Amino acid sequence: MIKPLGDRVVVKRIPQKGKVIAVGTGRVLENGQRVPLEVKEGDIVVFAKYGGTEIEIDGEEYVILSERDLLAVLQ
Amino acid sequence: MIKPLGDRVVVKRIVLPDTAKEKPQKGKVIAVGTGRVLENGQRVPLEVKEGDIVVFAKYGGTEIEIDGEEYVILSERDLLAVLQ
Amino acid sequence: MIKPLGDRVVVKRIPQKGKVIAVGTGRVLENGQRVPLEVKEGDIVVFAKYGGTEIEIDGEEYVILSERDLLAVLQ
Amino acid sequence: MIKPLGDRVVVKRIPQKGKVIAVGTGRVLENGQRVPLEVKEGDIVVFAKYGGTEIEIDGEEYVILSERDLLAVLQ
Amino acid sequence: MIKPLGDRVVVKRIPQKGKVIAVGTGRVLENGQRVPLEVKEGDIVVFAKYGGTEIEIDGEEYVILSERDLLAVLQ
Amino acid sequence: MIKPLGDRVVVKRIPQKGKVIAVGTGRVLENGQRVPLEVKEGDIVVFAKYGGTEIEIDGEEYVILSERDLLAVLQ
Amino acid sequence: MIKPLGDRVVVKRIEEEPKTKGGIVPQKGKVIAVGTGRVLENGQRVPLEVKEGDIVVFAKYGGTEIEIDGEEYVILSERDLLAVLQ
Repeated sequence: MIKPLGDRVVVKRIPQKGKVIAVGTGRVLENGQRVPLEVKEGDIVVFAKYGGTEIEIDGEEYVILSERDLLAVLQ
Repeated sequence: MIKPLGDRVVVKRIVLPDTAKEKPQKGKVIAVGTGRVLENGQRVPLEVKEGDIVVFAKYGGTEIEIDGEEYVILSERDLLAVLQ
Repeated sequence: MIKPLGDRVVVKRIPQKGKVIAVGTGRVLENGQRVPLEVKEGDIVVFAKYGGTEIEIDGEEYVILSERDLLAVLQ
Repeated sequence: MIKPLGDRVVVKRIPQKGKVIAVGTGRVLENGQRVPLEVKEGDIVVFAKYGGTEIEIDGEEYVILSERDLLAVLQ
Repeated sequence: MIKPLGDRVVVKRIPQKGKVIAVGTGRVLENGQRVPLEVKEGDIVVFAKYGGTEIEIDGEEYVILSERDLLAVLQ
Repeated sequence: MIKPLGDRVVVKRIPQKGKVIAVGTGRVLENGQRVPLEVKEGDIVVFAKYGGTEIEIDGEEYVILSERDLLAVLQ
Repeated sequence: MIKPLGDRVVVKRIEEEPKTKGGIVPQKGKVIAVGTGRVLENGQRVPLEVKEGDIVVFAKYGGTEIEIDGEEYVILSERDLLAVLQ
């Protein structure tokens, strides 16, 4: 469906709480290695207010966020 | 036709409140660059390919018109996600 | 409960004093290595006033702070 | 004639279109490696409006631009 | 007592003059390497006015400071 | 006379044109390597207008420019 | 006396010569102390390119003013030193 690029994730909104519905491939380091995102689909994350980009698709609103904007996972 | 350089791509873009347009953009990738080069000489290829439908920051990238057709050159960092 | 992401920790507030209750996995370096946080659960850390993110859950308050915001440990 | 220095090129004007007439030796990396420019002479490049340094030589108008300002090659 | 974290030090006040009474583990480089502080306990340092964090403990006042805020050592 | 430091050169003015009369030792890379300046004494270089630092000494005027400010060589 | 830390130097400023058009109409300074230099990501420490005695030219307004014993000095970073006058 939605494939976030790089070090990003797609979350359905609910400090902010959102449900991780899609995760990117993560950040690339200078040595070429690709660091995997630290959150998986399903996870409820807390992110910075006003952080990320709002994106409406099929009446559904999501928020694309960068891993660095993800504060914690609520579990 | 239009060969994007480096870490870029070329996409063909795709009552109520008027501010209902200040939302994201969808485009079709029609050309992709060679991507970014790292301090160790390695070249990281773009993550998108021709055909992909990407979403990108509104007002982002550069508008270029050729033969009456409009295209948008965007850096890989401006591509939010691919819609598939 | 609250899993801090990356180079962060979760503290219970007590300059600001707080008790560390959860610690992230630490910062990732360009060479791929992961640097552990320099604090552990139980530690009483000192952080900059107005620093961090206030989060509330079930009436309890917590502060999500990143390592760079941790000035010192009182021990 | 004009010899662009480093990660630069000289282009005769025509978003801006210009024709590459001279290329530099390219950018130097922190590992001493030198990355050649991605365009060659004769190439028609597109570059950021108001970007680069305008230089007139013998009633002629060129623009000295650095590779990071070259968006694409029109071919 | 007060354990400075990372690239910091705790000085007791006397541009500002203070006595280093505790030093941190220093800054971590992108290759993992850890750079020790360039001052040691006892050093009288000159530091940026309004720089660092004031912390009082048992009627005593201290200043937590980053290595970058330490101008020089008076000796 | 005037020894440019690091990644710099000293030119005598004439987009600005100037004759390179003194060259610095160049930029030091994170790997310890020292990349030499691309220009040499004698070279007429072209640099942005308002760029560089104007220095007067014994009535004679000069300009100190860092390598990143040297756009190209005229020859 | 003063030991600059890191990539710094302590210079005593020098007042420029007065201009006279009948009446009397960038900085210079003497390096008096130099730090150990900048450190690189590979651990290496790059020595400062100036030494004590050197007269250096530096950005006007650049640096930190520190008075010490009625004497004024300027604490500067190596990157702020344009050139040596010799």
